[PDB]
Formats: sequence, structure tokens, C-alpha cells
Amino acid sequence: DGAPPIMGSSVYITVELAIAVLAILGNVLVCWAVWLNSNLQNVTNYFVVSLAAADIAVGVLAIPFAITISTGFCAACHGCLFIACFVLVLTQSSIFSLLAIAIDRYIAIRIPLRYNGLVTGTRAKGIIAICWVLSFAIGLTPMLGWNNCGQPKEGKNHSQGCGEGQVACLFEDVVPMNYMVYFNFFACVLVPLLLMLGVYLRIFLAARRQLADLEDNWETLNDNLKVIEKADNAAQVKDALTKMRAAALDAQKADFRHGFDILVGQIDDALKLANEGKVKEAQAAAEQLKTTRNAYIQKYLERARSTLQKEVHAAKSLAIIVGLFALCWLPLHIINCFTFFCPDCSHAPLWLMYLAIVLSHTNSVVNPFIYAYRIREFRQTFRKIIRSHVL
Ligand SMILES: CC(C)CCC[C@@H](C)[C@H]1CC[C@H]2[C@@H]3CC=C4C[C@@H](O)CC[C@]4(C)[C@H]3CC[C@]12C
Ligand SMILES: CC(C)CCC[C@@H](C)[C@H]1CC[C@H]2[C@@H]3CC=C4C[C@@H](O)CC[C@]4(C)[C@H]3CC[C@]12C
Ligand SMILES: CC(C)CCC[C@@H](C)[C@H]1CC[C@H]2[C@@H]3CC=C4C[C@@H](O)CC[C@]4(C)[C@H]3CC[C@]12C
Ligand SMILES: Nc1nc(NCCc2ccc(O)cc2)nc2nc(-c3ccco3)nn12
Ligand SMILES: CCCCCCCC/C=C\CCCCCCCC(=O)O
Ligand code: NA
Repeated sequence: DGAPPIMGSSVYITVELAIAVLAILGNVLVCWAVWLNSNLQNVTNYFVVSLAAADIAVGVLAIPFAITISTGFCAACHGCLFIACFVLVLTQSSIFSLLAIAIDRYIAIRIPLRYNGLVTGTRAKGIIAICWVLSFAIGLTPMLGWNNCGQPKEGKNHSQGCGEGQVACLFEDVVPMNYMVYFNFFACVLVPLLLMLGVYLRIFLAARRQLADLEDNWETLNDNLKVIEKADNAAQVKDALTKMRAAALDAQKADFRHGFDILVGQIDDALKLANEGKVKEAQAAAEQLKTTRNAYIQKYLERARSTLQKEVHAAKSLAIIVGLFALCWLPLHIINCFTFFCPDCSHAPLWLMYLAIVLSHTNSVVNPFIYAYRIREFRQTFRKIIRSHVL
């Protein structure tokens, strides 16, 4: 006996087709927004586009291939291997794009004055092409001989009535589990995911250190200003001015040049007076500094804080994407670890296998939602496309 397999199969196929439709629609919208709006045309979004192209291919190719391989149909083993492994190419390309985004945002926060010269559109395109080539090589490695085509399941192949050179096309009969666990999961997925966690940690720490340094320079300027006011010795005001000059030159190195020239000029004026013994003439000259800091230094410090907060909010938005990739793909990899490392364990049931596959495919739908919710420039362009082109 047993429930007709077509019943559970019809649920699985319908759900896969629903995911395919949404993965295509949302990611086409991402590509159309970057094409239309020049504000979205930057190196970071070229990797966003490469990632959207990989998710479009999940809907157009990997999902029809997943439906085909679920039937266990008779096929030449290398044809079967191509259908089984093509999704691993798209997943590897997604990992390289995510890793590129992380390093791009790290270079922007650590060396912003050298960013536009080091990270160019031409260099990004070249990196995108190399990454797509490497993804085909990694994902299709079983086709080079690391496969179970040489050890066919004779009982399964006669039961389904396959011909000569043909196998019943089932993922776990043709793709070796040692490839899936050691090579694909540990080396190609887990290692870059941990590298990305490291890069994001370094982004947040760099921003936190840069923000604390800005605030320190600001309080150093205001503290020593009060030290000059409540002083009595010419060398006492001379020490507070020398400590202000250092904090002023460090704030400049982190219309703009005009405001700092007035400030450093005024410090140098009040310094020459203090060095000549004129303490009261120095203290009155230092009282003028309060007008310069309120008219130029407070505005520059506020704009530098706002830019850094924007980079932190943008780094968090992109980290959510890496987190959702990990959440959607880890169950399938973890199930494979149990199949491989625990031979005394019952194999995970069929319904759980197909639920883990469906969840990994759901990852190809989620990114356009993160862009729409967390990035204003994508959100506004999405609204323009829908309100005018669709409506
Ligand atoms: C460019 C896009 C639109 C076309 C993609 C081509 C796809 C559909 C082609 C290319 C290679 C093909 C496979 C090559 C070999 C075999 C072995 C055979 O025993 C059954 C069919 C099967 C498994 C083919 C199925 C279709 C296939 C996967
Ligand atoms: C739109 C343009 C650019 C792409 C056209 C792609 C063509 C070449 C693809 C799309 C679907 C493909 C077919 C899908 C299924 C099968 C059954 C298999 O047993 C042999 C190959 C065969 C018959 C494929 C041959 C090539 C095919 C017809
Ligand atoms: C949030 C995500 C990353 C964590 C989810 C982990 C999932 C994939 C884990 C948690 C508990 C796990 C199951 C625990 C028990 C068994 C029994 C064994 O005979 C086969 C594997 C199987 C069925 C495990 C498969 C993977 C499993 C379902
Ligand atoms: N283990 C596995 N199985 C399948 N499909 C076959 C599901 C199945 C498993 C056992 C069985 O007897 C019949 C069907 N797709 C799979 N995709 C992946 C994968 C992709 C990326 C990481 O893991 N692993 N994986
Ligand atoms: C920009 C588009 C990307 C084009 C890159 C494609 C180049 C393919 C490179 C390596 C593939 C290696 C896997 C071997 C495939 C075996 C083919 C076969 O005989 O079936
Ligand atoms: Na992806």
C-alpha cells in the first residue's frame, strides 16, 4: 500500500513554481532599478546585480532542474550530474558576490580617500567574470570524476527500467556525500561565510573607533578652551593651546579647509601672545575660538558623524542578506552532515529533505524585500517603476 506519490509531488511542484515566479519578478525589478537610476550605478550594486542574476537563474533553471531530478527519471549519468550540480554554481556565485560586497564596504570605511582610485567599474566587471568562471569550476567539480557514476545502484536502475549507461537520476546516488560535506560545505560555503562575519566585525569596529576619535577631538577642543579661561599663568594657557592645535589638525585629517585655517590661525595668534608673556591678550584671543567652532567645526563634525552612521546602517542592511543566506542554506548542509557522519542514524525523512530544498530556493525571493525595506534609493526607484511602467 502507501499514499500515491503524485499527491505529495503535486504539493512540492506547486510550491517550487510559486518560488520561481517570485524569484524572477523581484530580482528583475532589482536589475531594472540599477539600469534606470544613475545613483544606484556604483561598484557595490554591480555585485548586487550579479547576485540578482544568480537568483533569476534559480527561478528559470535550478527550480525546473529540481522538479526534474525529484522524479528519479532515467538519464545518462553525466547529464544527471549537470542537472544535480548546476544549482551549486549559482550558490557559489552568490557566495563570491556577498564576499565582494563585504570587502568593498570594508575598503570604503578604512581608506575612503583611496577608494575611487582602487575600486573601479572596470576592475569590478573583471572580478565578476572571474568569480562566475570559478563558480562553474567549483559547482561542476563532480563532472570531472568525483561522482558515483562508476558505482551505479543496479537494483534502482532495473526497477525503473533504465537503459545502458543510464542511471535513476537521484541526487544522493550520483553526487558523493564527501564532496558535499568536506569540499562544498566546509571549504566553499562555511569558510567564506566565517570570512564575511570577520569582515563585517572589522567594519563595525572601524566605524566605532572613527566615531570615538571624532568625539575625543571635539571634547579636547572644548575642555582646553575652559582651561585657558580659568587660568592665571602664560605657560598654563600655552600648554592648553598646543594640545588644541594637535586636536584641530587631527580633526581636519578626518569651504572645509577655510574653517580650519581660521581655527588654526587663531590658535597660532593666541600662542605667539602666550609665548611673549601676554596672558590676558592670549585668553581674549582664545575667547574668539568659540565663534569659529560654532560656525564651522560643529557643522563639519555633525556631517562626519552622519556619514559614518549612514555607512553603519548600510553595512547592517547588507549583513542581514548574508544572515538570511546562512539561515536558508544551513539546514540542507546540516542534514548532509548527519547523513555522512552518522551511518547509525536513520536518514532524514523525504518530507524534511524537500522542505530543506524549498527553504534554500526561498532565499532567491528575499533580497529585493531587504533592499525595498532598508535602502531608500532602491525603495524610491521601485515605487517609480511600479507607479509609471506597470501602472
Ligand atoms: C540555455 C538554456 C535556455 C538551455 C539549457 C539547456 C538544458 C535544458 C540542457 C543542456 C544539457 C541537457 C542534458 C544533457 C544530457 C542528458 C542525458 C539524457 O539521458 C537525458 C537528458 C539530459 C539530462 C539533458 C537535459 C537537458 C539539458 C540539462
Ligand atoms: C531561447 C533560446 C535562446 C534557447 C533555446 C534552448 C533550447 C536549445 C533547449 C531548451 C529546452 C531544451 C530541451 C529540454 C529537454 C530535452 C529532453 C532531453 O531528453 C533531450 C534534450 C531536450 C530535447 C532539450 C534540448 C535543447 C532545448 C530544446
Ligand atoms: C536555524 C537552523 C540553521 C537550524 C536548524 C537545524 C536543523 C536542520 C536540525 C535540527 C535538528 C535536526 C534533526 C535531529 C534528528 C535527526 C534524526 C536523524 O536520524 C537524522 C537527522 C535528523 C532528522 C536531524 C536533521 C537536521 C535537524 C532538523
Ligand atoms: N542531500 C541532498 N538531496 C537532494 N535531493 C534528494 C533528496 C532525497 C534524499 C534521499 C532519498 O532517498 C531520496 C531523495 N538535494 C540536495 N541538495 C543538496 C545541497 C545543495 C547545497 C547543499 O546541499 N543536498 N541535497
Ligand atoms: C560569463 C559566462 C560564464 C562562462 C564561463 C563558463 C566556463 C566553464 C568553465 C569551467 C567548467 C568546468 C566543468 C566541466 C564541465 C564539463 C562539460 C561536460 O563534458 O559535460
Ligand atoms: Na543566490
